[PDB]
Amino acid sequence: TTNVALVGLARDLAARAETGKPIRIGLIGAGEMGTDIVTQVARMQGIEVGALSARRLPNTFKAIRTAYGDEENAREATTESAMTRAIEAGKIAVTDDNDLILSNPLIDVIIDATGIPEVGAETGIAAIRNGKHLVMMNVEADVTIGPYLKAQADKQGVIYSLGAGDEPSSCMELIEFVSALGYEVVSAGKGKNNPLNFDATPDDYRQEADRRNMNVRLLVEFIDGSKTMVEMAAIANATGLVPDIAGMHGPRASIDQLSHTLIPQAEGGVLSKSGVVDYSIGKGVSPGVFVVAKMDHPRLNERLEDLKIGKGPYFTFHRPYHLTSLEVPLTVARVVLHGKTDMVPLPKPVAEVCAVAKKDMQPGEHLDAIGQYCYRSWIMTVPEARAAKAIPCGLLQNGTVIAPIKKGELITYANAAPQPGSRIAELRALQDAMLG
Amino acid sequence: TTNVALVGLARDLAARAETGKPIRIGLIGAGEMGTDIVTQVARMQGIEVGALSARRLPNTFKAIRTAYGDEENAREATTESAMTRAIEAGKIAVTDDNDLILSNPLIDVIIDATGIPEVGAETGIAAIRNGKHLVMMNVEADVTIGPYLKAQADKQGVIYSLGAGDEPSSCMELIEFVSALGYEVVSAGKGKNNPLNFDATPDDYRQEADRRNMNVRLLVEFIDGSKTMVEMAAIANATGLVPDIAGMHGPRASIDQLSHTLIPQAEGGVLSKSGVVDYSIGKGVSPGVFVVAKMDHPRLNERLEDLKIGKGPYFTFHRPYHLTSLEVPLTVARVVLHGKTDMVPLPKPVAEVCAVAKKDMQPGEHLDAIGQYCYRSWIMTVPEARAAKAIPCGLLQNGTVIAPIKKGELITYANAAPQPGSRIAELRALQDAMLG
Ligand SMILES: O=CN(O)CCCP(=O)(O)O
Ligand SMILES: [Mg+2]
Ligand SMILES: [Mg+2]
Repeated sequence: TTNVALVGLARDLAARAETGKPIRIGLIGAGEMGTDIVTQVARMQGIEVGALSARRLPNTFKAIRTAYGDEENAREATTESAMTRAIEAGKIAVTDDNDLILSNPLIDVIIDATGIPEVGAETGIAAIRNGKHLVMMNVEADVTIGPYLKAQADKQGVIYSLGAGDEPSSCMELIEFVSALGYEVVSAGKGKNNPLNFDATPDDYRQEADRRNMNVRLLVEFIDGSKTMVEMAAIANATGLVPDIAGMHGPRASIDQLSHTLIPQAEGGVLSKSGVVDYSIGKGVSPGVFVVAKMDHPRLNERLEDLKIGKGPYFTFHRPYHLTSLEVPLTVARVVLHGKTDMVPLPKPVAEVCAVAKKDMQPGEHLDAIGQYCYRSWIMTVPEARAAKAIPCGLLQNGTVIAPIKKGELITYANAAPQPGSRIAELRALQDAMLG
Repeated sequence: TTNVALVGLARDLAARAETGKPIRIGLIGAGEMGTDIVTQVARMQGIEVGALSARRLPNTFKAIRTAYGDEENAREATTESAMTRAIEAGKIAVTDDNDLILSNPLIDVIIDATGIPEVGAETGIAAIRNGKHLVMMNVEADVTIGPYLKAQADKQGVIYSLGAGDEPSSCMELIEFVSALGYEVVSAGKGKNNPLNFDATPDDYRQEADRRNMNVRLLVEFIDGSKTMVEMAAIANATGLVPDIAGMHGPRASIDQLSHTLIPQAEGGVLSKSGVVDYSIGKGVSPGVFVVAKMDHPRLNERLEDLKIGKGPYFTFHRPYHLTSLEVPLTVARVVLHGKTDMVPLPKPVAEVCAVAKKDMQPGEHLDAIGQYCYRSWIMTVPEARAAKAIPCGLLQNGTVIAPIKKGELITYANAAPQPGSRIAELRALQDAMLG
């Protein structure tokens, strides 16, 4: 199929296949991301989906039919013996009970692809308790309780990673390159073609969501900035880069303008200092990620100028693609074959994803969910978040409004209360104790 | 300096530095590329230049003065005991005797940065004979005798690699990624901003060479196509990708047109078949390298289209930079720390860099050198090369014309004779005997 000789990670995956025992993924969630992963794995060597769960059993069969064209690879399992039988018979065992997957002895690595943060919290800690590696796609959960999950993974001798293919992990590839070379990372982040619309709600997008089948919440959280705030917080929390101002600058800049824009004001850009996470509004940046780096030696500056990388001392490194869920099996391969993580949070977070009201709300109302009507994410430094008593955005779904809140106002422990009994609130309390 | 926490390779280098015994490079050649490597290593952790040689000892001191601003780090050594003392004192030992570097017990890896293929052949086999890893920057030598060097490296238990940062090795990063994902590699290569000029000579470039203080042969070999032929042959001989036609198509195509141009004729492109090395003439491809890949599943096509990566089933993956000599220390780090090569030739070459005359020549004339007046490189498949009895281009410097040759004609064992005594012709004979 590939037309090429096997090299690097491809060759390692071919050698694994030759052992007769593939790397086996337990995949939790059969929606769009999950369905993508089944499809992607079916063309790789040495890596298989052993079992697939969803809240409703029909969805597992649906994912598998979309991947293969029919449901013949699927076999329902309601017990461990049935599941292990199915896997050894070369079937994908399907179930609506996540615990059968999380506890099966043949499963090497867990991927949660449900897009539900509370669920990413629940399944993540259970995967670690059961002695399985854990590949996290729920960035909303990672930026809330990632440090805690990583510490628990270390105690059990397993690996925790964000999955490759999304902007934060793609951007870590560039960051590792620039910093291994000893260069200053001035700014890093992602682009957007068009201005954000912070007032967006599902009323503006229901029509498009319906025609494209897709979850209207995704459009909304994309357009209102929330996903951008979350992705940039994950980069910050893995590096020590910080937002320069709450919400970031988000200037207008094409790909060719980043290196004169997301740089210090002293050198003509918009930043108060070097070492930031930010994003741009303009052409040619998306669908990838970037790092603006500085050169510290005149010879290195000259060499990059001769190669037409730019005009120094600031230079833009672009990765012009990210394939989302399709890259996540490469993380699985590196984790199991090489014992390497693609991306972990630092022990001490430097940014918090906070939230701002999208409309006026009164005491007794409930906050809804990201990508809906009540609030949108807003990145702050930890010290500014704490000073303002901001509630982490991952805690807010179905939270209670306790004092009047006006449009544009920060959501805080003074004006709202999270549902106290969430797994995610419980794990975040444990994280806060561990840090203190 | 970097503004970021240590991750990945950057972390592995810092951990090496904490052992107090850095990875030590033996660097042969104090000119431009060698001076770049001294400068670049000086900003990194865990890796140092232990020793540096040049034909004329003053040029070692000159390279050191450029990198550091003074010669305090240099110490002259003409014996093993003096070189080892200098390295232990934290100096870069400088010498005019390559054999001292090739045989010093404290040197881990050899890099030949002279740009002379004969010397890359000579120091290459010597490095391997002395039990040292070998990073080759001389792509002209690698395409001539690489399979032999690789086989001898394997016999000695050391690693052979092309150095990162040049088009062939940068392109291998993309090929590894697409092929690990199970995707079809349709075409791979590099771009040039402007059309080739096959008739170029140093007469045309002496003013640019003079004002840029650079070797006029490098401009000529760039413009007349020779460097592109060599670089594409390296990719082909590492992958099994082949030139579609002798010389390659080299169509007019911007970055945004690659995926409708370097694809099969049946789908509107220029190629007779999928699985090729080629290049483009047009805007936005250089500096950098590309792979055109094909999707063979509707869901994968649909995901790449929704991400705006292109319109399927063909998609362009671009790495919009390559830093030349600056990335070579990354190869050195991967080789020593992880035992991984960045790029090796396959055991059976599929392409040959041959040569065509730039002017009419008479029996008894000598061929000059690449980037001068007499000849320019031209990629062919191995079977076509053999059928024409073509001489590998790397063997031709100072060769003798034995039958009349017309401008544009292939140089073959029927109309020319290499200098027989070269280490490079001697090693090539051994490669041919190994492959017989
Ligand atoms: O991984 C994919 N994305 O982040 C796309 C979400 C749209 P945005 O880039 O507008 O937040
Ligand atoms: Mg994303
Ligand atoms: Mg090159």
